[PDB]
Amino acid sequence: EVMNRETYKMDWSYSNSKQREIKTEIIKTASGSIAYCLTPDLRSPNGEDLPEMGKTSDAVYRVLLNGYPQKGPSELGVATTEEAHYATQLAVWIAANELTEEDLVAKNERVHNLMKRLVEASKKETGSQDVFFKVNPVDSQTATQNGDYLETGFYAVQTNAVSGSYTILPENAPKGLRIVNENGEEKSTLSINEKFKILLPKDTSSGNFKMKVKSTLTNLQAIAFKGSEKVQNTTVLLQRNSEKISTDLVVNWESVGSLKIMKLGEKKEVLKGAVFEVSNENFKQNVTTSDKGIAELGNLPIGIYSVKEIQAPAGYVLDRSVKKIEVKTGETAVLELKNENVKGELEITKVDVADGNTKLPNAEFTIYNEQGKEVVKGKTDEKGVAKFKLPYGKYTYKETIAPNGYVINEETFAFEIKENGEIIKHIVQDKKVEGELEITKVDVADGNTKLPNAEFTIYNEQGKEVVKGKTNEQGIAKFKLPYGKYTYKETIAPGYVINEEKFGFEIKENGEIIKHIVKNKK
Ligand SMILES: [Zn+2]
Ligand SMILES: [Zn+2]
Ligand SMILES: [Zn+2]
Ligand SMILES: [Zn+2]
Repeated sequence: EVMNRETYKMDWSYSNSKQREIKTEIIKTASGSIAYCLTPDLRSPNGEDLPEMGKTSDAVYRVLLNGYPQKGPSELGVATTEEAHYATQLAVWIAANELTEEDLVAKNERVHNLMKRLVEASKKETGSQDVFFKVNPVDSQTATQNGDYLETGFYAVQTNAVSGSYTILPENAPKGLRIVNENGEEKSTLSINEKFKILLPKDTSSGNFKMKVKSTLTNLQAIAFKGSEKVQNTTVLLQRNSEKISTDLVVNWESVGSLKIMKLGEKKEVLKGAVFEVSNENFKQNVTTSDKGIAELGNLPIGIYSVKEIQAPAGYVLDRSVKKIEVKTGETAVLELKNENVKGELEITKVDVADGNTKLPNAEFTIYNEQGKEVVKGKTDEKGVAKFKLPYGKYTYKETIAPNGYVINEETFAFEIKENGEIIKHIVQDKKVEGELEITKVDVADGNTKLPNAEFTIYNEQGKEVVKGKTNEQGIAKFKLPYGKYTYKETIAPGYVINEEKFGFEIKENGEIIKHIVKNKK
């Protein structure tokens, strides 16, 4: 920059060593800003292009931050711009080790007061031209749930810059990432005085990513310019931009939920012992249901899980159909399942022991459970069948009313409903009531005298003939007949007249022998 000069009147300080008044001028650049001189021994420039050589010391820098024209005369504690300027130049020379305080003799106490203040500030304050840049916090951060999002805390840019901005550059980050400031405003490029926070949708699988903070900072700096060495070096306080980038900042998170399986029967009741296979890619586990019908799994990575019954409870139907359920971040997905009771049937067919093809109706069977309580009764139909729909478990049954004309069956049978829809078919046999008629034929005069050749004929309740038989020897004629009411009469005489009385009898007990005596005449 080309530099330009302007003189003024002042109560100059005197140097005892140099034996002269210490003077200066106001030096101004082409743009208009005020430059200061770095030594009182060489003259200031007039209309010469001066090249940059670097920076002054931080001590000299601190004088310019605190002095004129950064601050005006009233703020600094002096009366005029000339007094403000002169005290600043003197403090610049003292901080640069070109003059010492004890060598100078002041002629203006306002000027002397300000010079002391600016020199004390160069020694005590800590402002520096080294550009400082840091992102807090420095350690890798973990995002935790807050309603709809997983979120970190706030990050902040610590710097000695006067102004600047920065941009967040995430590497391979998840979908739906948002970056916000403290007012909740969505931004990727922010001012250095703003803080930022990371949001991720809660439904994001566990993971991590790296990000970088890139910034453009503006620092004040006391730039030095190189005189010809017959002409002084100068300084100008200027704003200078500077690019900075952080090291990789890591963000990580963990996304899990739970699954609760509730097991029910046909009516809303708790069910123990149901075993389910909970699975997906990366996971498999068989869980069994508890006292309260509940099976639970925690810490499941979020996503779709398959649920499949592998083993049913005691006396319940197995259902191998697959169920699909989503585990979401922070939440317990509930799966409520009903189960069907195992049901089957007993089919009793009632027949005659002598003939398997003869079916017997109206025979009653009673059914008992494991403990022996009566569960149900039922009679055989027109084809000798009795049907009983029953639930799971072990049972017994007995004949409790015999069919008409049969001896009751005394045995106890057993069966079990194991499998669903099973039909157990049983055959029960029955002994028919059969008996004998024995007619001893004697003469009406002589008792204990035989009569062969006497034929008797036996008729049923309706009156139709059944059997004929002559008297064998000793007057005896045997006839084996089934249950029922009958009548009988003499057909053929043994040289005797026929006894034409119509006798009657009933066979009603098995193995029974009915002994009758008929007598003949002439
Ligand atoms: Zn200060
Ligand atoms: Zn003084
Ligand atoms: Zn640490
Ligand atoms: Zn009863």
